[PDB]
Amino acid sequence: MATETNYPVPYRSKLTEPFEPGQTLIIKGKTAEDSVRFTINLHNTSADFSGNDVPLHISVRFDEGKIVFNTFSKGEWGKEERKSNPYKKGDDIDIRIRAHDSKFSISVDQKEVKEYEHRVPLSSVTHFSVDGDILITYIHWGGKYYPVPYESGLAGDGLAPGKSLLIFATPEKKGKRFHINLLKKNGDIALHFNPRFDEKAIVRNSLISGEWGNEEREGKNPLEKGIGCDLEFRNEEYAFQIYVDGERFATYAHRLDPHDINGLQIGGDVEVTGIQMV
Ligand SMILES: CC(=O)N[C@@H]1[C@@H](O)[C@H](O[C@@H]2O[C@H](CO)[C@H](O)[C@H](O)[C@H]2O)[C@@H](CO)O[C@H]1O
Repeated sequence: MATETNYPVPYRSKLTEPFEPGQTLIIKGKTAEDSVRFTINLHNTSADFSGNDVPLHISVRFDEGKIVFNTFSKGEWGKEERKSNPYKKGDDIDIRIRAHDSKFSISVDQKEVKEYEHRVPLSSVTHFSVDGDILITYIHWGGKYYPVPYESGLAGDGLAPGKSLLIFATPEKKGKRFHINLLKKNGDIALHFNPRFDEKAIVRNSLISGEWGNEEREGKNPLEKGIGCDLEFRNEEYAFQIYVDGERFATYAHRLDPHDINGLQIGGDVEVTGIQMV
């Protein structure tokens, strides 16, 4: 045991509403040199009956060196399904579970590793728990099926200074490029974020009164076809701080007065699984 703060195990959370197709559950944490295993469960129960059905049990085992999936229903477990555990005792873990109408899609380190077909109703999932040799650093459930091209207004204050736009996406395995535009009311694009795999660069520019600006590239593309990524756009005093998978990828000096950035567009060869203003 080391440090508590938030998300101490055993962690138990009652969902506000049913886990529905299109939603994702993200669990990040750290393990220790002596961690043996930890579990993640999507379980039934109305309030806290404890002992009901378990519509997806995930066991990450360091001893066995495998990630094991199973279901518990009507008082009994089914046959386990296994995949290799890419993690060594220690080092951080990143597990993501996305619900679909016929299965759960599980990713480890943002890489799809398992398609678990529903064995019992997904609607039975009313709670999720995490326990074992793990220190939880981040837990989030939400998202939906975002259609792309995508377009929407941003809150009432939009991407204002001191705030950040968080986007969870996966560039398509056979995609060439995709883009994310942060714009103003008149249609000017404050920031154009455009990953181009066929050019091995991410282009950043601004569209002002119908004309494209300079264009800032270079900085080694941190994205990869078919792998999930967490993109963060932090609106700061002098520039947008662009983070990719937790690391600052670049800075982009404001060319348009910040403030009043309440427009978002996403297009190209990409799948979007979550968008949030933090
Ligand atoms: C469909 C569309 O308008 N796409 C444009 C991109 O073509 C454009 O890329 C730049 O294009 C110019 C020529 O017009 C030149 O080739 C640059 O090297 C290239 O980066 C991009 C940036 O202006 O804006 C998109 O909207």
